[PDB]
Amino acid sequence: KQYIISEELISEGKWVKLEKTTYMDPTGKTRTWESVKRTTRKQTADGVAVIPVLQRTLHYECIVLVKQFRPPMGGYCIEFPAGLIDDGETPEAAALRELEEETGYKGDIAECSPAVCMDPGLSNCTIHIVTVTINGDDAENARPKPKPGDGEFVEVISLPKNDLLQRLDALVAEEHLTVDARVYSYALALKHAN
Amino acid sequence: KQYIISEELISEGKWVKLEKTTYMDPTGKTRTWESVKRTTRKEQTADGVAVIPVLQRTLHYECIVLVKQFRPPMGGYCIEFPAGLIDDGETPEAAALRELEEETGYKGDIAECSPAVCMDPGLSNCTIHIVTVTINGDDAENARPKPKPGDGEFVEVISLPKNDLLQRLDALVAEEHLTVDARVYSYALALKHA
Ligand SMILES: Cc1nn(Cc2c(C)noc2C)c(=O)s1
Ligand SMILES: [Cl-]
Ligand SMILES: [Mg+2]
Ligand SMILES: [Mg+2]
Ligand SMILES: [Mg+2]
Ligand SMILES: [Mg+2]
Repeated sequence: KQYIISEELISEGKWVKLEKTTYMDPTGKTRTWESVKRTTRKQTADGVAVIPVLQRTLHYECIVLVKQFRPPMGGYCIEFPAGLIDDGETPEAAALRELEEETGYKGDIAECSPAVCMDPGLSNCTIHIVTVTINGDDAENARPKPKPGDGEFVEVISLPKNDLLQRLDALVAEEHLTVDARVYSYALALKHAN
Repeated sequence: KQYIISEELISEGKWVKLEKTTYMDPTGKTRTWESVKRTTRKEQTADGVAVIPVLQRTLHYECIVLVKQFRPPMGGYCIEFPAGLIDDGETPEAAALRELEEETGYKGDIAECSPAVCMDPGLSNCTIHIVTVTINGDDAENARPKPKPGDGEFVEVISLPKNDLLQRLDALVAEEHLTVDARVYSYALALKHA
């Protein structure tokens, strides 16, 4: 019933644009929206984010997260490894690459989501959430070498999956980090399950 | 180590602005970033709220109440937790309970409320509180609930069993063109992974 009639460029940068979208609401009334897009995307989606399950025997499973200064937030955020999918890359390979670049972890794909929206009231940005396990007992993951590209500065933080929500609350409580929404959402459902 | 140096306005819309952010990188080098921000955020601890509404109902499996709406930035229908912006002076819990009633008709009870969490921190400063709310579906208030959508709001309620949420979401994505929100998908993945 609803649909786009037109888009108007308001402002373009090297990475992000701001558009004015005209849409038909369901009553047959024309309406406007200020919408944000990435300039970079071709791709099944803009990005991937990796849920990395570190499995070591005789240890808790951990979820592997990254801390990065995020200039939009003006502070440090805890997030799932993530980055944009390069032209002609597959969502899975982007996942394994970014996981390796940001953590040093060599991992295995378990499952891959369809494209999911990041903030659909504001942007069109989408990602593939890619669940990956990490055999933490394999010698290649024994002393993992994070290979950040230019401009990235990433600290790795592994947290036990069985207490993930409580561990994140402590980090917010004490470190004044911002936790990412998808991460928090995952941590919550761990608690809410069953 | 890192911190903001200056933020220069690039373009201001009615509800969204683009900014050129200058920050210090952790090598002591000045770098810049293009940032998206809302123009609405006042004293609100976050821009918005999203509600994780657990519909509880005697001799029913617990459901997660979701909404389906046209999202202009996306040019399509999206499945999301109930959500809205926090009004000036409104508490996040108060906004969650009001947005949930407006969008679904259900009258909830607060369970918990997150710190402010970042929506898409490589692109924006946007934050939310993720507020968990239980709905007593046995209560007669919650019997045949009527959405009260505001001006230009057109919302469909989709209640899906917690114990089968991801497969039920995958099923809906299978049968039509629509995107699942990443926080909903993340929570559905954690329910499978626990
Ligand atoms: C009132 C508000 N409405 N919105 C949503 C919106 C956006 C984004 N562009 O057009 C509209 C309308 C806010 O962000 S404050
Ligand atoms: Cl797993
Ligand atoms: Mg990244
Ligand atoms: Mg990277
Ligand atoms: Mg809403
Ligand atoms: Mg609303």
